[PDB]
Amino acid sequence: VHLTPEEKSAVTALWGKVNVDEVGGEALGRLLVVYPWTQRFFESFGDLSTPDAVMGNPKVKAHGKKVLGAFSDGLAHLDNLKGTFATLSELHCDKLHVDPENFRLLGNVLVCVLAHHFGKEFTPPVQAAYQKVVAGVANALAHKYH
Amino acid sequence: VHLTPEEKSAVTALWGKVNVDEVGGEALGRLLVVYPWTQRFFESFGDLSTPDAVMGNPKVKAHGKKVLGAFSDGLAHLDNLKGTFATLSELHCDKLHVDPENFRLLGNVLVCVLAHHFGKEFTPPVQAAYQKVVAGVANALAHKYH
Amino acid sequence: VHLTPEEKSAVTALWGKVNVDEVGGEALGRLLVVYPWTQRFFESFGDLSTPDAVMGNPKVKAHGKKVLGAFSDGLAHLDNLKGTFATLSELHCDKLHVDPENFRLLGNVLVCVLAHHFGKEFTPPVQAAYQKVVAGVANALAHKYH
Amino acid sequence: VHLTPEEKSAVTALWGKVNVDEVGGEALGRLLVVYPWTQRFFESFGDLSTPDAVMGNPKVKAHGKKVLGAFSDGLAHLDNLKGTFATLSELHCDKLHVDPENFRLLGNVLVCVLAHHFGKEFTPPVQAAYQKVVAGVANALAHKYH
Ligand code: HEM
Ligand code: HEM
Ligand code: HEM
Ligand code: HEM
Repeated sequence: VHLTPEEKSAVTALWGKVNVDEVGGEALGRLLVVYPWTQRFFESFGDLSTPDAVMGNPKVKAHGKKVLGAFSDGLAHLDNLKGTFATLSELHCDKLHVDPENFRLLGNVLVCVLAHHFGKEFTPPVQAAYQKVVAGVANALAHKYH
Repeated sequence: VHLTPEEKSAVTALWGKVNVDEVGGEALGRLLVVYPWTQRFFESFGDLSTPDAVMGNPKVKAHGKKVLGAFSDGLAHLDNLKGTFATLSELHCDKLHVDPENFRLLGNVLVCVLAHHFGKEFTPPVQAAYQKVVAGVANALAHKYH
Repeated sequence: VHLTPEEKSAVTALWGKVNVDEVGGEALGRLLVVYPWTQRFFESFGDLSTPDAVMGNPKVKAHGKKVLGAFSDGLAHLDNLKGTFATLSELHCDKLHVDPENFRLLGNVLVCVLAHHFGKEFTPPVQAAYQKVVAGVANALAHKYH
Repeated sequence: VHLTPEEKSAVTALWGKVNVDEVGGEALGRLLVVYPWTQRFFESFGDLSTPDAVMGNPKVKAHGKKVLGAFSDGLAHLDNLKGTFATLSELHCDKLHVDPENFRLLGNVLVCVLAHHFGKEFTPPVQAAYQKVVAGVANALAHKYH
């Protein structure tokens, strides 16, 4: 990732309004609903049979806050994502076997959640800057596969 | 596309509140801003060199309006997308040579614009439904390549 | 898939020189080795910790044969793949949750295997004909998702 | 990109046995033939209308050697593809506007040509290693986009 001071400032500014506790659960639950093959990594979380089953699932919600916490930390360390995600990359690639494409899907779901939450404040250059970050994060997490 | 009537209905209902015109200009503009290589197809439209340049371009607005109108048409003819887009596919594949991936990015930008616009009424199952449609359209447009 | 009769014939003739035994197993094994996340689907098959383990795995070799088997049968119905594969589609989408992307990676390995196997006979237009087919098979298998 | 001691040596050895004239013209022609939309970047080259047109075209064979030429450096600097490819990245992203997906397609064609060009020395581990290289090169050329 290479953001201009203006992109970075825009990015960190909007992120500060984010209720991660909330956005985390919405992003992960929407991933499971929209791209249903992703449910396979979470088959032990219980009932993932209906959109309601997914969205209010306590394990889904709890996990999404975790994922989002890691994301916030990538945002503060844009200069060393590879470093920052070093151990998470070994976990996902080596142990979990998460397809790199799935990281791209969650990135896109997150963008859509931000749009949904911020409406108007989520401008084209803000979306463009967010796309660069999510691609950057996806890249750092699939690191162990490169 | 496989839409449950519950899905067909939720889709239909919401498209009914869309401002095609506007959403069209928004979605097209955001594509060019977010996925800058797509500007190559619209070099003849004027200045696209700044996000402000892009969003301001009346050729971009007009065109996105044309794009969405075709979209509205695929929505009404969900069981005949290949036939409905017959003519558009030849144009895009044979003359313009639009990469199939680009149809997919536009579908993505369009889902984000509807989120951005509908906020709260843009629920997971609606998102899931729109996601199926957008994929169906992209597939129908790239058909000449298949 | 729209193949010219010249394309259909080139497809048919090369296929007729293929040992599905040897190819199915080689392709399935190369998949697991080159795109390691795919192994997640085959944990019940035994050890896949090494390439050698992968390529040597009899359930792999044997699963491969079955996969090419099915393939060979869409070939006879390039006319209707969605219908040929309709039932394997429910299985993979509904029961197995195989990412659409995985189908495309297998299509890629299959193509590389043919190239590797029929060097100079695998000409540009023959390649072009096989890409349309593997892409057609992948879309047919991912259809329940659409 | 990270290669095993072994993977590295196996990569470098096979490369010094490569006829870049041949591989370069074949990789580039195959790309144009297999994914026809790519023909839009080479409008300047003349007749690309047919596989024979394409494969016959010396502007094609000539650029293919240039492309592969650059690919060769990359290889001597696997530790810094990002740095090695920095200025080509600026040309491709800022000037030519080549979609990042196109770099991936060329990468794939390229691995197909190597398989075709070495049959049997192109083992599963060799493939895996070239796949990691090709992927790293594609990412290093799309670098100016993120
Ligand atoms: C933005 C990208 C992502 C980030 C930052 C992220 C972050 C995390 C974190 C912080 C953990 C917990 C590690 C621990 O156990 O402390 C985790 C675990 C996990 N993640 Fe990821 N994740 C991402 C994307 C994904 C995707 C796309 C999937 C699959 C579709 C996935 C599947 C999992 C699973 C299955 C676990 C382990 C769950 C468990 O321990 O029961 N993650 N992730
Ligand atoms: C996926 C949904 C899309 C729809 C429904 C759509 C629809 C249309 C329509 C209705 C036209 C006007 C036809 C005419 O010339 O009479 C058109 C033209 C065009 N479209 Fe598409 N389009 C889509 C995607 C794309 C994408 C993703 C791109 C490129 C990045 C693209 C590039 C163009 C160009 C360059 C033109 C012609 C402009 C000119 O007049 O020079 N389209 N499209
Ligand atoms: C695109 C070409 C493919 C074809 C034609 C195909 C076809 C088949 C067939 C014929 C079976 C046996 C079904 C039965 O027992 O009735 C099967 C099972 C299976 N396939 Fe697919 N397949 C393809 C790709 C894939 C991919 C890419 C993956 C995963 C990476 C995959 C994962 C599986 C699994 C996990 C099973 C069940 C194996 C078991 O019994 O443990 N397949 N497939
Ligand atoms: C392996 C990935 C690639 C490498 C290493 C590469 C390398 C190069 C090099 C070395 C040049 C010549 C620069 C100069 O002397 O000015 C060039 C130019 C060019 N490349 Fe790339 N390239 C790659 C992929 C692609 C792809 C996939 C496309 C499009 C589909 C593309 C389109 C072009 C075009 C249009 C030019 C300008 C040729 C002209 O003078 O008309 N390249 N590339």
